[PDB]
Formats: sequence, structure tokens, C-alpha cells
Amino acid sequence: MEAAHSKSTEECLAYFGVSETTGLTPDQVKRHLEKYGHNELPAEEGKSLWELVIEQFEDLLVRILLLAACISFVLAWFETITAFVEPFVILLILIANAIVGVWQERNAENAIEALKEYEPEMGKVYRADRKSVQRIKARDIVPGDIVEVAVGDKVPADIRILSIKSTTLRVDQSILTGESVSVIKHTEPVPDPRAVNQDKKNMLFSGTNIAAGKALGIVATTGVSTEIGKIRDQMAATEQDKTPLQQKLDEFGEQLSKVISLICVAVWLINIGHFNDPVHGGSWIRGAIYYFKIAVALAVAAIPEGLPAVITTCLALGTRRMAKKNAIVRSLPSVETLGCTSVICSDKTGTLTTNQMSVCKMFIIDKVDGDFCSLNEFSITGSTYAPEGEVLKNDKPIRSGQFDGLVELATICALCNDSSLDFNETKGVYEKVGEATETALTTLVEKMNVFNTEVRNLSKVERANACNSVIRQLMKKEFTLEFSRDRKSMSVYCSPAVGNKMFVKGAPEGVIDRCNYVRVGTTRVPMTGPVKEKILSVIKEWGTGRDTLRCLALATRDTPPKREEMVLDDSSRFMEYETDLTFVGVVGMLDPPRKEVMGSIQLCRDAGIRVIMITGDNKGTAIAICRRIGIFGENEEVADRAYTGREFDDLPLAEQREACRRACCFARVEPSHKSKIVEYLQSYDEITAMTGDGVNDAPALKKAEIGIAMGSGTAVAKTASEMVLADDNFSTIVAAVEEGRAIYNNMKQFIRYLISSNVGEVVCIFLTAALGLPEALIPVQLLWVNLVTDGLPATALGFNPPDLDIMDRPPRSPKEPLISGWLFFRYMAIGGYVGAATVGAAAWWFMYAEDGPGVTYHQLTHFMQCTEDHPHFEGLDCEIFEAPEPMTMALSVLVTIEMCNALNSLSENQSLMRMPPWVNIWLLGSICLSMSLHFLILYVDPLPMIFKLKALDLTQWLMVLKISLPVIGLDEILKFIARNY
Ligand SMILES: C/C=C(/C)C(=O)O[C@H]1C(C)=C2[C@H]([C@@H]1OC(=O)CCCCCCC)[C@@](C)(OC(C)=O)C[C@H](OC(=O)CCCc1ccc(/N=N/c3ccccc3)cc1)[C@@]1(O)[C@H]2OC(=O)[C@@]1(C)O
Ligand code: NA
Repeated sequence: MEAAHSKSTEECLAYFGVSETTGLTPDQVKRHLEKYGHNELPAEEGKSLWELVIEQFEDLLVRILLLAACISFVLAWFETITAFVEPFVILLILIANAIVGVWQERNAENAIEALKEYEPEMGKVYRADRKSVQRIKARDIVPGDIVEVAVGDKVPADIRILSIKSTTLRVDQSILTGESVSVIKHTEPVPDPRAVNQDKKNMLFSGTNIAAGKALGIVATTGVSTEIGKIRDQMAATEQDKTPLQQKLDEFGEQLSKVISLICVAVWLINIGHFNDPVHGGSWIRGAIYYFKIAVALAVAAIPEGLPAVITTCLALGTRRMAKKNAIVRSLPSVETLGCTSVICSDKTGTLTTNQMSVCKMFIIDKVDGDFCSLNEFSITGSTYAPEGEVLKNDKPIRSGQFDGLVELATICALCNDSSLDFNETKGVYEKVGEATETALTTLVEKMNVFNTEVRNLSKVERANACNSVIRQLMKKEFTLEFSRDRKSMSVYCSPAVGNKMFVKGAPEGVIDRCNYVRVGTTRVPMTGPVKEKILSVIKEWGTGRDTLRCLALATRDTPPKREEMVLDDSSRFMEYETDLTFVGVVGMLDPPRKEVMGSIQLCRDAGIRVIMITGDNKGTAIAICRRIGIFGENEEVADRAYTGREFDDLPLAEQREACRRACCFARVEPSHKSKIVEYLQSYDEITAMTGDGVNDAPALKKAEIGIAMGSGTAVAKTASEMVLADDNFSTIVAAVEEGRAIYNNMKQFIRYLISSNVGEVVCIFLTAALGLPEALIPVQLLWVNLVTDGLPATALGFNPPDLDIMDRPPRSPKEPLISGWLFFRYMAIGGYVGAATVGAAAWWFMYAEDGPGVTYHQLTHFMQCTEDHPHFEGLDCEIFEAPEPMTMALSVLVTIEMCNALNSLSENQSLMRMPPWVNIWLLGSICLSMSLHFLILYVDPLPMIFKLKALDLTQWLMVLKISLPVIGLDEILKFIARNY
């Protein structure tokens, strides 16, 4: 029964056909169970390890390395036990990467699983099989059950309240709305069928807790049909798109397999002459192994094997750096999307403001005489909940007792108040107890002291509620008509210790319209036009002007209805009970913006980031707060840039989308508006950050690219967000966006660095196959360079100093390629250089070397025919074509070039003369370690046998530097072109 809130208690019992005193019969239970199912959210279908390792080996680059490992294993089988090192190392990389992925998924938290924590194990129902209550498992509760809840119990299903067995019934509906005060519940129907959950005063929602009381109710919905179950369906339907960099890895792997297959076809096309080669020969099995070994090396030379270790290391370090700035990022890929933020939608109370209220102004009526009117405006000092402060008028200290209107003003503030003040000696600060807006009144009456009580020598703990207690002794608060949004006010019925009176407080428009008289000191005058105009005039200046105050109208019913003539169970009659009032005065309190917020808004407009405020204030004050903190200008038109919840719904779907393109302020929004705003922003391809802190906010937090939770927010809101603000501050968002931009600038530098090395490595392997030369580089050597030799300077590039204008540039387009245009041409020339400089270093040892044979170019290209000891090949040991020294010339050239290419990667276009290499101290130290590790595999005896290397001399190294160092001069000329042409 979805509309149970709008149905009578008799209508709900008649729908299910269940007696309130007997309950559901054993037949009705098993028959309702087969129709509505069990009262539980669906279990989240987790994936197995087998499904997780299949997803790990689903990536195309992973499948290429796995195939290359399989080829290497069968090549090592058909050949020295160091041969199986190449298959084993390749497998260890994939296996280790899988373990990392398995650990990440296990550590990951699911918000749908978190919703279960709001499911009680047990419930209490009355059924026809027993007279007494039955404590059954909440899973077995069906719609139509008669349920009994009490203090401490968690509500097991969406329950329509039938009768309240206690005096009142207060519920903690905080799981839906962050952290909130207890709400009073009744049993009368709510006329609006499209009413929101705040207005369903006759409903108990599954997952909430009973703060006080005891009631009997009938179950309306269970399972996914509850309010907390409908939110689970919205989250289960939301799909998280891949981050732009995750998508770029897909296109890179898809294009890489197309190039590898093309290089293989090119190698075969160049060697088609072997089809005319004589059929009889023993080099055919050799030729297959030759092309199979090249295929293995071609894959290892193309895949950046060390990139996943460098990326996750950069993100893990940035997470620790953001946590120092109170930004808790929960997912590592979210750091990239963090820097791409285009729109920030932020709640006000708590984040944009300090949520610490204090009354700043107040006015009472001074004189009413026809068209002449006079007011007594006041000012209060002290922005904290502490009673320290004084009341001023015209910047002059005054005594509140000398004004009679202020005596009645303070009594309304002290009696029509459910909150209190407490002093904490551990923190040494007065603390609030209840609503922040109500506690501002308790602090105000302590500063006024209308009865001139003596509190100078009182203890600080006693000083907190001293003046409040004095007023409470005078009038006995009988009952309380709680706040409701239909009338936007509350009242209390009081008797002396003089007749009974009612003290009313609430929104100014509703209370003043229900006032027929006006208090003037101790006397009262009928409410007239000129007085009502000037009263509302000051409300507009305090709420819309530069004060940006929240105003409360305080009134009194001098002649309240008799106690017997009032029904304290129908919230519909509460407005009638609060009529024919007498205006007493208006207080104006401020929720101050945080110190750092006004500057963070300027950083956002300097960085092209739009800020959208989300409040619960009226449209007039919301626009005023925007002008105060910097979202709008002081004199800027905002007719089509600010909307309310009702204004936004009355628009067609096309106008709603166009509204979100320019709006910067949304006041009094419905729960579904956060998710709709995200969709409209995504329709313009924005990258949206949204704040929230309740289960209500969870669907929008998951929908947005960067859901933002509060450190004090609910657990479900955190598990549905990418980043959690430890201090709830809005400035933490902007600081994390700056860091995400700084991380990406360094990230794309060591991505271009490692990828350009893989280009030159593939050119090296291609030149070997296309010319028929011996293998100048071995997959075992290429793995060491990509994982260790180039991995250390790549990590050091992640510590590059960020640009000082990084927050002075618009947000980066998500589809911006990492390498394109002239940079695509540069890494082709660097790749064409590395490929030629590596195979040439080995050919130098095989020909023009003093310590190597003077093998001719024909013999080196036809080295697979030395086995015959052909007279065509001058007499020589054929094993020389398998010598370790020529591979050390090629490897030491690649290592030294990559150390040089790492310096060229410090800046995209700025010359090394302008930006010297000693800017990044970590990069110089990484090159020394990578070079120190190069001599480790050349001299410490176990390693040269494995890597097929033999140490070089002081002369052979000088030949490496002859070919390697001009890399710096080449890229410098390519940088000079981009800068000046
Ligand atoms: C890999 C090795 C080789 C040899 C190769 O064939 O490479 C080609 C190739 C696949 C390219 C092309 C390359 O073509 C050429 O060399 C043309 C032939 C030249 C030789 C001719 C001889 C006659 C490029 C190399 O050519 C040059 C010069 O740079 C540029 C560009 O690469 C990138 O931008 C790198 C993204 C890495 C990249 C990959 C992943 C990634 N992941 N983030 C994460 C973030 C967070 C978490 C996880 C992950 C981010 C980035 C591409 O064009 C690329 O394919 C594409 O689609 C582009 C747009 O990526
Ligand atoms: Na999200």
C-alpha cells in the first residue's frame, strides 16, 4: 500500500482485510508472503575469485603478455636453465597484478550492503494464532501485519501508525536526513498523496529508530517497496562510467594490438623473398624460433609493464597527501576525475556555513498611532553559543529590563524552545543541546537578562541556563504544539505559577498574517496596514540585505482557547489554535559563512569551476547568501539563475535542462532534485561533484561523477561517495581539485615518458626482424628496463613541481588525448632514434669494434647460415652471433637514452636551459639509482648470466654516450619548434 499516509487508519485495515485486535491469520500470512515476498533487500550478488581473475585476464594487453609468455614457455622447453626465467618473470607480473586487483575489490565497500545495517533482525507482530505479541524475524513480516514498536526498536518495515499507546511518539529519522532531531508522529491521515517523507507524520519508515514512546501500526510495504528499498533500486540502477583515463587505456590497448598485428604482417612482407629460397634447409625450424622469439620481444617492447606500478604509487601517495588536507578519497581512479571537476553542487549548512547560529538583531514595536509607526531595533554581540555578549541599540549599551516588549520577547524565546545549553569543561566551550536555531534563542535570553538577575558570580555550568530557568519558573508549560511545515510555526501552552497564554514562533509571513493585534510594551493595539507594512519591510532588509539573517516572528495568543476545546492529536487544527495572535517582535540570527569559503569561490571562478549552492532557505535569502560569499555579484541579475523546488517542477523537461546550464542556486529542493540536476549537468557533458550526508542523498552521490560525503554524515552516504570531507568544509573540495590537477600534470608526464620508450623499443625489435640481424635486445632485458630502470625515473616525474597557474586555467576536457599533434611527431622521431641507436650499438660491436669481429653486413644479416660454415662466411665461430657484449651495447644505449629522455620529460615544451634538471631533486636521485642498478646486473656474477650480459670497459661506455647523449639535443630542437613556431 504505497499511499497509506493519505488513507484513514480504517481504510488501511480494510484494504488488507485485517483486524487490529486479532491480526493476520496463519492463512493471510502465507498468502501475503507469496504475493509481496519477504521483508528484506535483495542480497548483493558478489563476484567470485574465478570471475575476478577472468576479469583480470580480460584486458587485451594482459592477454597479449599471457600469449607471449606461453610462446616463451614452449620456446624455453625446446632449446641452460636460465631460459625459463623469461616465461616465469612474465607470469609473475600478471599474477602479481591480479593479486593487487583481487585485494582492491575485497577492500572495496558497497553502499547497497551498507543499507542492510538499517535492517533489524527481529520484529514484533500480533497475529491471530496467539493472543500475546510474537517476536519474529523481520524478514518474515508481510504487508498487513499488525506491528508493535517501542523505544530502542528499529522500524522493520514501512508502517502506517494505527494508535499511539504512549503520551507522544518521537522517531529518529536521521538515516534519511543525516543527523536530525526527533520528529513527533501522529495517526491522522495526510491529505496529499504526493507528499514527501518529512510530511508523512503518520508513517514509520524502515530503518529508523523510535526515540521515545510506543505505538501500534499496520505494515504498508516491505522489501524494495519501502522508502529505503526504493533508494536501493535507484542505486542498483545507477551505472558508474569509466574515468577518462580508464577509457584511454582501452583505446590504447585496442590500437596497440592493431599495430602489433600490422608489424608482424610487415615483417613477413619484407621477408617474402624466403619463398624463393630453396626448400631444403635446416634453418626453417630456426626461422620459426627466430620469428617466434621476435613476436615475444615485440609484445614485451610494446607493453609498458611498469606503468601500473607507477600509476597506483602516484595515486596512493596523493591520497595520503589529500588526507593531510582533510580530503579522504576512497577510490584511486577518482583522483583523476577530481581534477576534471567542472561543476560543484554543495549544501550550505555545515559546509558553506559553520552551522553555529546566533541572534544578531531584533526589533519590537515602539509606537502605533494611525499612519505613524515606530520600532525599537536592537543588536546583539557574540557569535558563539556562549552567554557572553551585550544588547545594543544605536551602537549604545542598554539594559533589556527597561523595555517591556523585550521582557515578553525573552519569555517566548525561553518557553517556546525544546533545546538547551550545556557547558563542557573538557573542551572549555559552551555547547548546544538540540536544534541550532533554538539554541540561539537560549543564548539570546541569557545575554538580555530581562529580570536583571545576578549571574556575575554563578558557575559557568550554572550560568548557561540561569536566565532561562528564571522564566521557566513563572509560566508552567502545559503542552507543546510541534512544528509543521504546513503552517511553519510552533507554539506552547503555558499557565502562571493572570490567565493562560500561548507563545508562538515561526516563519514571519505565516505568523504575522495570523496576528490581529500588536504589542506595544505592556499594552496592545489592533494590527493595521501601516504597521504591517513596516514590520515586513524590516524582515526583507534583514533577510535579503547584506545581513542575510534568518528571521523568526514571535507572537502571543492573549486569549487562547480552553484546554478542553483543544485536540492535541490533529496537527491540522494546530494552525487554528495559533490564530488571533498579538505580534510581539522579530529576532534575526545568522549562520555565518566559513572564513575560507569566500576565497575558495574565487579559486573556482579563476579555474572555470561553477559553484551551485543548495539550501533550505527561501529564495530571497538564498540569493542574498550567494551575493555574500561570492557566487553572485552584489548588483547582478539572477532572474533565470536561481530556482526553488516548486519553480523547478513547474518547468517543462526542456526548460529544466536549460535551467541547470546556468543556475547557481537552488533553494528548498525536493529529494529527487539532486539526482535530476546531476542528469541535466551530465547532458551537457559536465563533470559534477555533489554533496550529501543521508540515505536520501545516496542516489545522487552515486549518480554524480564525484559524490562528496561529510565526516559527520551517515555511513551509507560515505560508502556511496568518492571523497569524504573530514572537516565538512567546502574549502576541502577546492583543495582536492587543485591536487587532482597537480597529480594529473605529473601523471601525464611519466605516461608520455614510458610510452615513448615502448615506441623506441618496438622500432628496435622491428629493425632486427626487417634486416635479419641477431636479437639486439632480449625480452628479459626489456622487462628490467620497463619495470625498474624506467620505473624509478617515472615515479620521480610524479613529484614534478606543479604549475603556479594551475588554478588559473579552465577544467581539462575529458577527451583530451595524451599524445597527439606535434607531440605525436616528436615521440616518433625519438622512437625512430632509439630504435636505430640500439640496433646500431650491437652492429657496431659486430663490425667496427676493436674487440669484436669485422663481420660484413651480409654475414650479419645471414648469420643463421654460419652453421654450414659456408666459405661465403669467412671462417669464424658462429657462437659470436650469440655473444653477450653486443646486447650490452644496445641495452646500455637504451638505459642511458631513457635517463636522458627522462630529463626531456620534465617539461613538455620548455627547454632544459630555462627549466634545468635540478628543479626535480627526486629525478636526479632516481637516475643515479637506476644507473647504479644497471651496473648491478653487469658485475654481480649471478645476474649477467641471466640477462645475457657482459660488463663493458671505459672505452665501450664512451661509445654508448656518443650515441645516447644526442637525444637531449634532438628533443631540444623539437621543443624550440613548438615554442617559436
Ligand atoms: C606502444 C608502442 C608502439 C610502437 C605503438 O604502436 O604505439 C602506437 C599507439 C598504440 C599509439 C601511438 C603509437 O603510434 C605510433 O607510434 C605510430 C608509428 C610510429 C613509428 C613509425 C615507423 C616508420 C602513440 C604512442 O604514438 C606516439 C608516437 O606517441 C601516441 C598515442 O599514445 C598515447 O597517447 C599514450 C597513451 C597511454 C596510456 C595508457 C593507459 C592509460 N591509463 N591511464 C590510467 C589512469 C588511472 C588508472 C589506470 C590507468 C593512460 C595512457 C596513441 O596514438 C596510441 O594509440 C592511441 O590510440 C593513442 C591516442 O593513445
Ligand atoms: Na559517484
